[PDB]
Amino acid sequence: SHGLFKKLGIPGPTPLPFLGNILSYHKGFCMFDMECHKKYGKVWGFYDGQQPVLAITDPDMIKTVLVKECYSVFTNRRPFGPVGFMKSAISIAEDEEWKRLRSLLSPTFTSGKLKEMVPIIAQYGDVLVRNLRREAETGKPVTLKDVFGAYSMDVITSTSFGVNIDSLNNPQDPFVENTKKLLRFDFLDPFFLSITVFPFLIPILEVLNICVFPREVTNFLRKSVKRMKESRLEDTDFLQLMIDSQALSDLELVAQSIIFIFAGYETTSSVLSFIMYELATHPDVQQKLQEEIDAVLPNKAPPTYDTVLQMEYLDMVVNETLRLFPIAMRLERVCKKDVEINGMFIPKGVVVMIPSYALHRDPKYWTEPEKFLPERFSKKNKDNIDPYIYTPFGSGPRNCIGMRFALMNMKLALIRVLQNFSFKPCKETQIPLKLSLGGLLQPEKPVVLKVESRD
Ligand code: HEM
Ligand SMILES: CC(C)c1nc(CN(C)C(=O)N[C@H](C(=O)NCCCCNC(=O)OCc2cncs2)C(C)C)cs1
Ligand SMILES: CC(C)c1nc(CN(C)C(=O)N[C@H](C(=O)NCCCCNC(=O)OCc2cncs2)C(C)C)cs1
Repeated sequence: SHGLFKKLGIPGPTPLPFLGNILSYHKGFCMFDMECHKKYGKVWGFYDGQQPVLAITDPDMIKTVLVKECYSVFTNRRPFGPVGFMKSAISIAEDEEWKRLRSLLSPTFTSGKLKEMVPIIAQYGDVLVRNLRREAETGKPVTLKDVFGAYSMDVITSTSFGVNIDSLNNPQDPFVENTKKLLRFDFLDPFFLSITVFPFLIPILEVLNICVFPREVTNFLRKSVKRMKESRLEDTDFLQLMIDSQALSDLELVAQSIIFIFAGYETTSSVLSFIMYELATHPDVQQKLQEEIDAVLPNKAPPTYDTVLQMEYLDMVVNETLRLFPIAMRLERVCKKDVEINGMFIPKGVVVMIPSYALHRDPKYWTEPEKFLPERFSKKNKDNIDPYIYTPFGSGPRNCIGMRFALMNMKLALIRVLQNFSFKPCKETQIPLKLSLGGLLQPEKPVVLKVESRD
């Protein structure tokens, strides 16, 4: 397989037998991708074991992959390891199985439903605020990821079966304790390295029932969803709309819910911590934002759907943080069949990969790409921004279905958090921040910050 890119005249790093290029992942996905763009230009190919991956950076070609020929060629992603029943999770499903689940779960994130969560997730804003105060008179650096973690868990749980939890103040609630494994899902463990060199071993793991998703969790939710289906509401949000529309197996319902529990927890939490790092290392941006909030919501007023979209600088700050720290790092699609996009021929079976992280830090689009500058995203400057270079939620029919929910939910956290506190660096604060060793962006060391109340 290692002769494909030579034969197609596409440049790239020299593959070793069996391994392909995987040894290059030792400097991390981010450095590997940056270095490849730098020295190969617009397009290159590499091997994840025997799997050919073709990197693209042309905004049109990108638009052809993600938008135009999605349904007909570039419809699916590549799974990593034994996935078991999670074969039917929206995120992992393929072709018609996927299209059905997407159409089915479309209506979850309508602006109507979005409006209906504001008041629910408000309740957990207050809980967050309280937890943040008690942690601040500690006078000792605060692990935000922990505090934010608790918040975003609580929010999405309620967005399914209003199963209310204090998280922090309930480390034992069956729903909290048991879902603890579903992240830390170790995206960094060598098993994913091995399984890429030995993808031929996956069907052996499937047959033995070994699954990358902990058995403990799958088992909790199958019975949880059983109960909240019958027991909890047999008299007369996401979960409901799953049952209400019943061909959707209960096993496939758990599939979606696990995707949602994970995504709703890690994304929100990790992004909010990158954002507060950036506000703490830029006090002026922090105050400027604190002023916008106080102007739009006078006297610590409660945020509403309409006021949240009203906050331009807030949007600017969130957008810019996601430019520097797009947690997905790469976008990927499997080429279903032979094609010629924008001139170049892609053969069946290649994974076409868009290196988001590199693109978000590419000099040809970004002045001082390394610096946190929200001005970049002001209404008179955002014209200069290509929606196929900046893509923190992907693009096209298979983009982040949770985009508007995430944004919304992150802002509601910020607005409540900045209404009451200010955030400042200290000793245990890592400056400059160092990124996760691998494929899902996380901080190297947990983000720790000083928190002062505003009276
Ligand atoms: C700010 C945090 C988040 C970021 C940066 C983010 C980013 C992404 C990106 C880049 C993709 C890939 C799309 C593509 O390939 O073009 C994606 C897929 C997806 N995301 Fe989001 N996401 C976030 C939060 C969420 C939330 C809150 C949910 C839902 C509760 C969610 C559910 C999904 C699902 C289900 C997919 C697979 C989509 C499909 O195959 O139909 N993510 N996420
Ligand atoms: C539920 C959560 C813990 C997840 N675990 C995984 C890991 N597993 C088991 C996979 O097979 N993942 C596969 C995977 O990691 N793809 C290869 C790298 C893709 C790089 N881009 C990338 O990560 O895009 C973000 C997303 C894509 N889909 C959902 S989020 C895909 C099916 C997402 C994906 S989402
Ligand atoms: C783990 C590390 C040792 C290595 N993995 C590899 C294999 N490669 C190239 C991979 O792409 N690996 C995979 C990978 O890093 N995938 C990227 C993360 C995908 C998981 N989820 C994810 O992307 O979440 C963001 C979301 C947005 N909306 C909902 S979730 C696997 C670790 C799942 C080489 S070295």
